[PDB]
Amino acid sequence: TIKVFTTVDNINLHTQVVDMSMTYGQQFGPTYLDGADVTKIKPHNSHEGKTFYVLPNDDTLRVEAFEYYHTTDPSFLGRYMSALNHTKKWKYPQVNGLTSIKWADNNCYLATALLTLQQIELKFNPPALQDAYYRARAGEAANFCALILAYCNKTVGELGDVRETMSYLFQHANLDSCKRVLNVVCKTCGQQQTTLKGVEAVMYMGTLSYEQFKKGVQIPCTCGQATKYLVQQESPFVMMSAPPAQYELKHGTFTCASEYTGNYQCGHYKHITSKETLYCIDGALLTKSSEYKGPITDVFYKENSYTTTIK
Ligand SMILES: Cc1ccc(OC[C@@H]2CCCN2C)cc1C(=O)N[C@H](C)c1cc(-c2cnn(C)c2)nc2ccccc12
Ligand SMILES: [Cl-]
Ligand SMILES: [Cl-]
Ligand SMILES: [Cl-]
Ligand SMILES: [Cl-]
Ligand SMILES: [Cl-]
Ligand SMILES: [Zn+2]
Ligand SMILES: [Zn+2]
Ligand SMILES: [Zn+2]
Ligand SMILES: [Zn+2]
Ligand SMILES: [Zn+2]
Repeated sequence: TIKVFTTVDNINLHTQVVDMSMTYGQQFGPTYLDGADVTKIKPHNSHEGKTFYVLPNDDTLRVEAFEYYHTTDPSFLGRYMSALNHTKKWKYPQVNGLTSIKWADNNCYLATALLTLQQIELKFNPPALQDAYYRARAGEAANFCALILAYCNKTVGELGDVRETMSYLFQHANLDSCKRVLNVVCKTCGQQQTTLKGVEAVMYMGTLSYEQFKKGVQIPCTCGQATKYLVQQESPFVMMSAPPAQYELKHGTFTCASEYTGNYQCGHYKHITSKETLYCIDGALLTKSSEYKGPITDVFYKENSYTTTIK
């Protein structure tokens, strides 16, 4: 008979006494140790005092599980623990003062998202996400990467899109303050104004240039081709996306960007960031140049309060 600690958040620890003849799953339900499914294993003696994650099976654990993760999905813990088993074996080197990921298990898109998050202002709503976000900025990003996979319903090895991953993550962040007022002008229908809030205020799909979005873009009207342009923008950042195309990035005009080379889904991501010069982060590899032209699909810009001067 050894004594262990059960938890769902690694904050509120619940003390439990176990028998070494019954498997952990027989006594606690699905039980994990550092991501490893210990349901069908029996209590060994090094397990004394260690803390185990358990699937919630009473109301106290169910409430604590939501407080930390903001989900009642019973599959979340297993998908989280399954991803953590891999991500804690990845390497997280510091590259140009940023935490990256050494290439493994098709994690190129995760590294790009991880690098981008360290350069934009964002507060996550689930304490689980915010706490691991902090530890990731400090170099320990294994837990943060596993959570990203779980929250995106993706598995280790699956092929991932950075824009899609950021969008999922943005929906779990406090972007209530973010506002985007747009104006569409049609030669016949007229002129109409719509205001966006939250995730749609900080993302646009169609062009990489924030300036071009300010000047206006050609979009079809409900009558059949108008023009939409940005009127007001109140967000700490914006994300501009377009299907991969050749694009020139100039030092000091953007924060960071996603480079995508190769076939749809089968390709590989690289990360470009603007510092004193242009830097390219490819997992553990770093290169720098003063100019850059290449296939870009996301560009991130800084923002605070913008109001247009078009009459
Ligand atoms: C790497 C990757 C993983 C997954 C993925 O999809 C997953 C699907 C998609 C829908 C929901 N999910 C389950 C996509 C890509 C991808 O290769 N992503 C790269 C940037 C990519 C994006 C787009 C695109 C996005 N929106 N639109 C209008 C066009 N077109 C591309 C054309 C050629 C080459 C790359 C393109
Ligand atoms: Cl409940
Ligand atoms: Cl209940
Ligand atoms: Cl959620
Ligand atoms: Cl890769
Ligand atoms: Cl979701
Ligand atoms: Zn309840
Ligand atoms: Zn792995
Ligand atoms: Zn969710
Ligand atoms: Zn019209
Ligand atoms: Zn890849």
